[PDB]
Order: sequence, then structure tokens, then C-alpha cells
Amino acid sequence: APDREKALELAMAQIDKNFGKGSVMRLGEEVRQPISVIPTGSISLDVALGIGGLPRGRVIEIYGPESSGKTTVALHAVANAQAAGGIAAFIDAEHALDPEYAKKLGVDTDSLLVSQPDTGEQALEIADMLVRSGALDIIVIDSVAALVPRAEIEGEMGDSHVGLQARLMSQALRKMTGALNNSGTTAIFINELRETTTGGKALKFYASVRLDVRRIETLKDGTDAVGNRTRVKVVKNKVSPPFKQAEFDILYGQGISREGSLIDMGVEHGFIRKSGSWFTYEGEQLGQGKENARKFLLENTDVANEIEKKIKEKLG
Repeated sequence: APDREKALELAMAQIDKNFGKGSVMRLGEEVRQPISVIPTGSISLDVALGIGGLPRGRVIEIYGPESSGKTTVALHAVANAQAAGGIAAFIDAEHALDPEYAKKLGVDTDSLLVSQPDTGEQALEIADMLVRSGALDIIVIDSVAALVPRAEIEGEMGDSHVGLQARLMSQALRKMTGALNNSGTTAIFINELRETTTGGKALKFYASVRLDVRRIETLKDGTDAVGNRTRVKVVKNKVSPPFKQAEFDILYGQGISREGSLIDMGVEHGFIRKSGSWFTYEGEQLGQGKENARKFLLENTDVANEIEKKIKEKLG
């Protein structure tokens, strides 16, 4: 009577129907559920996500240490959402945003809604209000940690000092998610590990995607610095197989390096052959030094473009 796979598929189907698609899934699985997404500004990451970018109408958490690249991504995320004629909002509770850089990554600052809330409740409330207007494609909340409850903000005693911030953040997501789904706005929560940042307790369970952003190498060329390579691990992903990983370059004052992405993916995917200490494409001389190569590619815009075209085909 028992046929494992058949029995299994029925179970899994039941699971997914009872709790939504993605509740459970094989890791090697390949997703045809294409969704609607916001390109991450990182090709590798986009692929790592399995859907080509951040799912829309979903809660995303982008945690990691300072200077790990979190913001940059979130910023790109915005720019792309905007290029697609979308409306974007930035709930700032860190007062760090450098709009000049944002424009650099291609954000239309002038049309960017910003808010700098007096408390945690307010910050979350303002966002919820904005969200249920469904006019937003994306909305980024800087510093899950900076969402300090009002009672704490207003000088309040070490008495009845409940673990309120986590509570604050939970109730908030509980109600905000439902709307987010309806609105179809992606909500990126930037969470810096300095639960995860206290509010990240519920965020862990409310996110459909969770990116572990980490800095891994200083990008150097010769005896100097040009940028830093970042690695992002998609620890959680309720819309595709999780645990995938991606790396990419972010040069000083520059966002995610396209040519960089190209040079990396192109290699691991053959299209560009890297003999140790020289890169070559279709017999072409790209250069010695991932940088000389990046240079080459950024200059010969024609090349790379056929290799972004090639790579893109082979994947998605």
C-alpha cells in the first residue's frame, strides 16, 4: 500500500495549502512560481533569492554588522522599485541616510518619502498608515534596534521594565503584514547586530525572506583599497529554497558593482575563462587583476553587455 513519494507529495501539498506556499520544499527544487519582485541591485543575490529579487508585499529582514552593505542593498532595492515607477518610503530612526549616495545608486531622492519618528510606536504606526494606502511599492525601516518604545524614550523607571520593545515589534508586524500582502508593498527591515536587536525576535518569524549581510574581503587590486566584497546568505526564504548565498563588490562611493557581478558570475558559469591572473572572454583579453578586468568591462560597455546577456539567458 505504501508509495513514499506519492504519500509524501500529498502530505507536502496538504502542508502548503494549510499554511501557504513554501511552508515546506525540497532544496534542489526549482521555482516556476515567478511572483513579482524588486531586483536587489545584485545579480548573484537576485539568483540566490530564486525569484530574481525581493518578493513584493512581503516582509524582508536584512541583518548584519555595521558597514556590511545592508543599507546599500536596501537603497538599490528602492531605486529599482522607483525605476519601475514605484513609490518608496524611508522610515528613518537612525538619521544616517546620505541622500547624495542614494542618488548615486540611482534613487530618486526628491520623490522619496522620509519620516523621522519620535518613538518606536510612532515609527511603526507611520509606516503601517503609509502601507495600507497601497501607494507604496517598497518601504524601508532603518534600524530595527532604534525602535525604542516611547516609555523608554520618555525617561521611565527600571520598574515594570518589561521586554516591551520585542512586544512592540511583534504586535506591529502582526497587523502590518496582512496589509502588506494586500498592498503588495515590500517592507525591508534593516536590522543591525551590534533576540536579534531585541525586536528581531518576531521579525525572524514574520519575514518571508531574511538576508544575512556580511563583509568579507577588502577589494584591493594592487597595494590599496577600492572597495569591499560582501557576502549575503539567504538564511530564510518562504518563497524559494533557502540557504543560497551570493557575493558582490561595493566600491568606495559606489553601489553594487555590475561589472563586478558580471566578472564573478561569468566565471563560475564558464562564459568568461579565468586562467590564474588573467581574465578572458570569447578569446578576448580582459586583463590581469579582477580590477583591470572590471575596468575593461566598465569601459567596453559592448562586452559585458553580451555577457550579461549570455549569463542572463543561462539562468533566468
